[PDB]
Amino acid sequence: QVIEVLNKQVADWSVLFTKLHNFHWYVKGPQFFTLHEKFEELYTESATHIDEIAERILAIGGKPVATMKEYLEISSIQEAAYGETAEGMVEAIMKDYEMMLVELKKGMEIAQNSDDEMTSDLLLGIYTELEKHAWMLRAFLN
Amino acid sequence: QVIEVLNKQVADWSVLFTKLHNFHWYVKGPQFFTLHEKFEELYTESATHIDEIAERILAIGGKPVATMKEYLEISSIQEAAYGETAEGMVEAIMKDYEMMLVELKKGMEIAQNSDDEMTSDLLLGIYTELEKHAWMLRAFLN
Amino acid sequence: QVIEVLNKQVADWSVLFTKLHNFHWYVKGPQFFTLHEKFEELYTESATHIDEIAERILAIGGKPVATMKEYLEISSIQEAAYGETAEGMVEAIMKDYEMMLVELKKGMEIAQNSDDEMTSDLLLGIYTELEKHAWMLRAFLN
Amino acid sequence: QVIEVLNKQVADWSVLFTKLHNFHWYVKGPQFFTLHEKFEELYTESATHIDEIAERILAIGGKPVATMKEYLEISSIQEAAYGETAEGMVEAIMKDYEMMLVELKKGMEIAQNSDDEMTSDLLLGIYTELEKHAWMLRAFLN
Amino acid sequence: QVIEVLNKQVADWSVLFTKLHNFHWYVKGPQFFTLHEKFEELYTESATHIDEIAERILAIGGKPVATMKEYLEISSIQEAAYGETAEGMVEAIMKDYEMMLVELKKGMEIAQNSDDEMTSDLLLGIYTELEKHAWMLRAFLN
Amino acid sequence: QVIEVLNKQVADWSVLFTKLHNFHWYVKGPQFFTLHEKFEELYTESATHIDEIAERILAIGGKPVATMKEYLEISSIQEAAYGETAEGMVEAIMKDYEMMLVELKKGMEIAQNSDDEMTSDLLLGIYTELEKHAWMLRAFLN
Amino acid sequence: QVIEVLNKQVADWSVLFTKLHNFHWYVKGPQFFTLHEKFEELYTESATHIDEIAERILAIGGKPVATMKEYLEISSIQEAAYGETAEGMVEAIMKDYEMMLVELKKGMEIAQNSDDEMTSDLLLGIYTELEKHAWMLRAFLN
Amino acid sequence: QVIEVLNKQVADWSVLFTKLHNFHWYVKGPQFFTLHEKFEELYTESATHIDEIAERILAIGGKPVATMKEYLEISSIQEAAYGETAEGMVEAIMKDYEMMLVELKKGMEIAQNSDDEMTSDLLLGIYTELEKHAWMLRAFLN
Amino acid sequence: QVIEVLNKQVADWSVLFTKLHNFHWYVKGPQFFTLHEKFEELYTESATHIDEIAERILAIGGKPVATMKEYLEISSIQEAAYGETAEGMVEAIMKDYEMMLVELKKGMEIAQNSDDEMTSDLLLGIYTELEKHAWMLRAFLN
Amino acid sequence: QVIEVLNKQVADWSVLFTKLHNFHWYVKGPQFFTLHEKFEELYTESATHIDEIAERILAIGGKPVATMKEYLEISSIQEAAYGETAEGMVEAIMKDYEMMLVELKKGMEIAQNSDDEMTSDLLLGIYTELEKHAWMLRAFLN
Amino acid sequence: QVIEVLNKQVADWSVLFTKLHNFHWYVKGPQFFTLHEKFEELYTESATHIDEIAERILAIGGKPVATMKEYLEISSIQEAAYGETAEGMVEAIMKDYEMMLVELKKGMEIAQNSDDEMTSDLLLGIYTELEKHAWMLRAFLN
Amino acid sequence: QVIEVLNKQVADWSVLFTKLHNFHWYVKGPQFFTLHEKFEELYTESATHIDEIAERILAIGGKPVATMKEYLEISSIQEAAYGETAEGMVEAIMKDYEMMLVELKKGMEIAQNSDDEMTSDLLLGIYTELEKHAWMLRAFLN
Ligand SMILES: [Fe+3]
Ligand SMILES: [Fe+3]
Ligand SMILES: [Fe+3]
Ligand SMILES: [Fe+3]
Ligand SMILES: [Fe+3]
Ligand SMILES: [Fe+3]
Ligand SMILES: [Fe+3]
Ligand SMILES: [Fe+3]
Ligand SMILES: [Fe+3]
Ligand SMILES: [Fe+3]
Ligand SMILES: [Fe+3]
Ligand SMILES: [Fe+3]
Repeated sequence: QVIEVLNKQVADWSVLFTKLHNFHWYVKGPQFFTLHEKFEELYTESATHIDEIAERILAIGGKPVATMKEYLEISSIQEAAYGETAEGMVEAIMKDYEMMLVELKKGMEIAQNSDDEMTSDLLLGIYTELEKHAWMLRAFLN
Repeated sequence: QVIEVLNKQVADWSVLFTKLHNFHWYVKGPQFFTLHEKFEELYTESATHIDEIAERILAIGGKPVATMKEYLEISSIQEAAYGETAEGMVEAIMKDYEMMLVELKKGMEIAQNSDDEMTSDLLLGIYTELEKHAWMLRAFLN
Repeated sequence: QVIEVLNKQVADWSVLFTKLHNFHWYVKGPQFFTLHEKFEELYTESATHIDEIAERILAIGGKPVATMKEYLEISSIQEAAYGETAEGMVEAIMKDYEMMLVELKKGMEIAQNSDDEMTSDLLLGIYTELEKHAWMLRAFLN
Repeated sequence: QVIEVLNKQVADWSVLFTKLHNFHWYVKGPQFFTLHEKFEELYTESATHIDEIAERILAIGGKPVATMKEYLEISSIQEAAYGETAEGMVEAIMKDYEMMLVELKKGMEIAQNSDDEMTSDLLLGIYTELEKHAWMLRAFLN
Repeated sequence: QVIEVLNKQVADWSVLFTKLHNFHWYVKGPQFFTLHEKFEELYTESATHIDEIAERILAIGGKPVATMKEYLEISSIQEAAYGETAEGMVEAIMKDYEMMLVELKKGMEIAQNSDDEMTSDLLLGIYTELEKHAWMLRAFLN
Repeated sequence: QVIEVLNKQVADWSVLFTKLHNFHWYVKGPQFFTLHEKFEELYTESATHIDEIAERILAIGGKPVATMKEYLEISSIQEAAYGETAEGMVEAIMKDYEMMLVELKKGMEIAQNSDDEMTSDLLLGIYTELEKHAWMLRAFLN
Repeated sequence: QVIEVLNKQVADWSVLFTKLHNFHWYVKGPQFFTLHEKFEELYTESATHIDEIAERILAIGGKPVATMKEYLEISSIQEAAYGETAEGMVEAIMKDYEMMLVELKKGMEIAQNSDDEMTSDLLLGIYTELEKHAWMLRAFLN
Repeated sequence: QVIEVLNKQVADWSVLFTKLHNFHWYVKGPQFFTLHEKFEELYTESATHIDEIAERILAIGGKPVATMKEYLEISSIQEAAYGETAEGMVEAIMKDYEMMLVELKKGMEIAQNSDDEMTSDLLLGIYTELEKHAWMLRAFLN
Repeated sequence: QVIEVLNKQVADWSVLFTKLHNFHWYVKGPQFFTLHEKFEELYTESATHIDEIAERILAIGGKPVATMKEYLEISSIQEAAYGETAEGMVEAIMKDYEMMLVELKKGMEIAQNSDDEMTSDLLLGIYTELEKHAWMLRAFLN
Repeated sequence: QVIEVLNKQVADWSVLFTKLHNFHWYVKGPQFFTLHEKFEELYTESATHIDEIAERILAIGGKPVATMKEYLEISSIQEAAYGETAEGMVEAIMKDYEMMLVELKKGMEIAQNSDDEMTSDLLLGIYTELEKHAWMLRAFLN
Repeated sequence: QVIEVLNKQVADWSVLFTKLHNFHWYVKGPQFFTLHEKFEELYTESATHIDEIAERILAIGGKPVATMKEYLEISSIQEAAYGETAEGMVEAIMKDYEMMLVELKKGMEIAQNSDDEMTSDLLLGIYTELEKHAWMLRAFLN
Repeated sequence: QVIEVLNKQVADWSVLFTKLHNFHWYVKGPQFFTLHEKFEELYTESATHIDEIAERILAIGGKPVATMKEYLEISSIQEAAYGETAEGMVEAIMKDYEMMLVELKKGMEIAQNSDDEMTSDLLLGIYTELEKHAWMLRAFLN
């Protein structure tokens, strides 16, 4: 179902939320201030997705996963490991975003196949959002 | 340590964050709109605590817990079981808040004993905050 | 005199101010939040009237009553009444407003008769204000 | 033509506009304030659609229907009947929204078939909007 | 009754609302932008009147007409015929406003006669509003 | 005519505008700052009246006087002899306001007699405005 | 009890509210404007305290006094005899504030003794507030 | 003296103020709205100049002219001229602005010669302002 | 590639940016103010497109053209020729927009064919934007 | 050098900053509130100058003095002896401002002579600023 | 002519606008975010200059260059070559700004010589602006 | 006395104010912009403390030190130190903050001992503030 695509999104984003807080809290170096900031911007966005998506499946008669327990057993995002570097962190969520772009494309496919371009449009937005981030994060590194 | 009091706070608040979203998403009845709203207000506040507290222990040389995994193994808050009632939900977090008031009083005790009224002050604020909520939540029911 | 009409208004509104706070503080039930709010809106309005009217008689050479003592001995609004219901409270100030509409019409009569449509206009405004409230309050009940 | 899909939207929304005012004005009960409010929110949105859609067909060389007379002979929304209940009203427009989701899907079909995903995108938005409302309205009831 | 004066106002304004949208949508010429704008300003105002008036009669125990059907059988405003001119449109609603000034004066008469200067005051405001418009609209032409 | 009452208002206010600037510029003493300010507040208000009134007579088919020349030959306000005192200035415009209250009452009389309570309402507002000022100005002195 | 300390605060502040309005209305002299203003600032603050405190005792299971009648029989603030001086008024509430500082210190003592530094913190704030005012009020005089 | 240059500015601007109101009030045609607006923008600007300049000479020990009487006997700006065209009006103040540019250049000359580039700078600003207007006004015509 | 579609957009928009400034600067007539304004609105929008598009191709691994030199050798928009009329200018960019709608449709085709509805969505937006403008610009003329 | 003129400005303003705080803190009398305020306004302005000037010399390759030590050995402003009068304070900084006008004129001379009208322009602004203050301060006294 | 100085400014700024976008888009490294931002700030400012200057010459009877074609054949700014470094870019526009300071000084010379300190003042501002930037840009490097 | 603790705070903060400006002005490197900014944020905060503390001792009958002269002879903060590194500066005030935490703890001790938890609370706030900064500053380095 599409509800499953969405529910995995919920789980993933929920993980990102915490993971971004971690990086928000543990980042260090001459890029502290700028990165401390960026991550808060990112988890704020993550929180937005969590509610929209949930309310989306909620709008299509689905039941959104709503326990960290479930999130953990369904999310494919690997939580923080600590000790990460400032660059490590940027590198880390950047990969996370990219690995999510694929799951999204797949998600729009099935959404469209289940005659639900509405949900597809929602997903398309997130896709556009992350793609821009990936570029800036990448440019920060490369 | 005080860091432990704070880190349990972080874990508890993190759980509340998700639990409040759950109620935000699953609430029903003629109190929908007003309760759908209130819960969002509450998880927004919860998110504030998560960062202040974390950054507090972070300011006192501690290392904030930052994985849902840890949160789950340390929080004392019961993750939402489904199918609750609108009143059930209100009743539910109301109890959660009250059970937290006690842990807070204890938390200020030790904070003060460890010569740290700063952290105690932080905790005192949350206490005041929840007490008001408990009253309003309670008055909503009783 | 017109000053007497106005001074009774002052007294009445002053009582309403406190009475609305009481209801603001003691209301209970599933209408808590919405009614807790409405009453604050109402006593805020009441406070507005208290100053305009006072400053009105003050603008027409009068001397505004300014002690709770006098208010009590001149206001015709009940007050107190502790164990009141949420509906009881709505029902209560709704009647208070209606009983004030009459005193207002009378007040505009004498204001006009004393060649003071200015004060009449001021009173007319309050009249319009209360009439709308009465309707909403009433619709809330009926 | 697509212009016809849009023009029916215009008519429908125009009806909703008035119908929502009716409910805005005639609603009663302990849900007054909250529902009095919600309906105004809804007719404000309806008014938005009326202008966008009109200006859309206007942008694609069409001529928007612009008389209540025509609206009445083309809209499929059944105007108010009075006597409705607070729940009745919520139940009423909720059904109206759902019956409009179908007409929209159909509308996007033909839009796409006439090589106009632009108009389809416009319609898709309204679809998403109503779907969320339907859920909240529904949750209010069920 | 006064309720009848008001209800005709509601009907008239409701018609103006649509008629102003029509002109908003169909206007053309070097005065497009400025007139496209002005009409939107005007139908926004019209919508304000619709609700105030309705809520007025609603505040005086009346029942506001709330169907386009009734509006059509009671309004005295001519629904826009198409093909008008930019000047034609300005000329058109300008006359509409003037024809309304008379009905208003009459309306205040009866309002006053029925001991209701409140409603008269409401009507007086609209009068003042339209008179200014008529002048500007007129000056635009003459 | 009523146009004559209004046109005298225009002239008077126009004079006040300049006279208030004079006091704004020439005031001195320990009340400088507070009075320097108050006068600017007053001439700003004066400017408001000049336009409303003008546009009022303009709305009732009249032709507003629009030359300082005419203003001078029709206004009854005493231009500012120079060298006044801070108290003198306050005392000065206070008298001007009071002398205008009378002309206003007269103005509303004729407005009403000419079946124009609209203009009367406009004038009524100014009356209310000045009466308050007079009190504050007076209290400043007495 | 602490509830009694708070309830006396409520009563005192309620009296201050009216007493400050009195001074707001009856003040005179070259300090009119500045003092007319200051008092309004003060009674606005007073109103804030009335609600916080009430809602505080309300949060700790207490029942806030809510009738002017009770206020009068419990407040220790001297209602305003009439005819005071501008300086008299400043001198008057300044003393009132100082006499309240003592009751507050006492209030924090018992709050702390009853293991309620929360309420103590609330009271501490008011203390800080008044102390600053006292200085400015004093400096205004001395 | 420089005070004389400035005082003529004051007088001129004062005249412009009224003259712009006249045009604001008597303009007509298809350019009504846009010109009705522009003139108000212009007299608002004029009022700004009147106070800055006055306060400028006031800052350099001068005494600003402050009576319409003096303004009339010193200003070089025409005034009156009733039956003027929309274009006539634009053409009219445009010439007024240009004739002021010359007086300004002269004014900066003497200001500089009297070792007062401060006043010169002030004047320079107005110059720049008017030059832009002249262009737009001109482009409106040509 | 899609990058080529986007890069031509960049070039085109960059040209429009300058061309719109030209019209912004050289426009004349009784439509000056309104058209002077509109063009600034348009080049502001153009600038928006330039950055979004660039950053879009930048997000899809492309390299955005970034020299006026390249813009000139790739854009299909014909720069201004001066001497244009107010109507000429409106007529001019109106055609430019329409000629761009076609290039856009083509652009979405290839975007979709290269499995990139993201970019297609971006382009779709611009399409909708221009279509509305074309209508208003057209209505201004016809 | 010009850097020396600027650096003396920095020192002077730095002294003013503290001196204005002193007056802000020690002022007394019936002018307390208004003067308490004015001084804060002034030291806020002073702080602005300190940074602009510093950053100015910083922009012209200079090195801004940045220690209170240096400020003291170079500033020509008389630190505040204690116990001044309210009028004394006003009189005090007023003289300080005037004594600075001269140093500024001199400063613009050398700035211009060193082919740096940029810095001169900066200084010119401060000059204009202080001149206005001097007048108001003076008018407050005289 | 002065028009020529200004028109070269227009051309130069126009080039800077694009060149700054280039750097905005192609910058990379740990300074990405901060520099990506700064450049946008800079091209925003550049765009401001383009219009002010153009409108300046437009105000002095000149005809502003308005084609990228002309810009290219008259600007002295080197269009970005690709592959620069983050530092390279900063170094690059920093030099551009400095090379512009000289052309500006020359520009004010001739402006002054042609009796046009107005335009000189305009140019002086830009000078001040760039000088500050150069310092910050420089400090970023050195 | 407590006044002495506070007065040292005043002196210290006053020094910090200047010292932070120095760093604000002399910082260099790839961290320029971000550090140039941070320091301004810090001295703005410092200025806040200077006034609160002063006004605090002022509220407790004390007399705040108010001359740079005294500041210098009582502050324990270094100052000067010209050729400092970007990191050096961060390292520098970070140590300053930490050395202030100790003086603050001591300060709260004596405040509490002198029965003044009010002042203690004020100090507690600053403590919390600095502790957070120290962490961020530290994380920036380590
Ligand atoms: Fe939500
Ligand atoms: Fe944070
Ligand atoms: Fe008041
Ligand atoms: Fe529209
Ligand atoms: Fe309504
Ligand atoms: Fe006007
Ligand atoms: Fe409350
Ligand atoms: Fe002024
Ligand atoms: Fe960008
Ligand atoms: Fe700075
Ligand atoms: Fe422009
Ligand atoms: Fe202060």
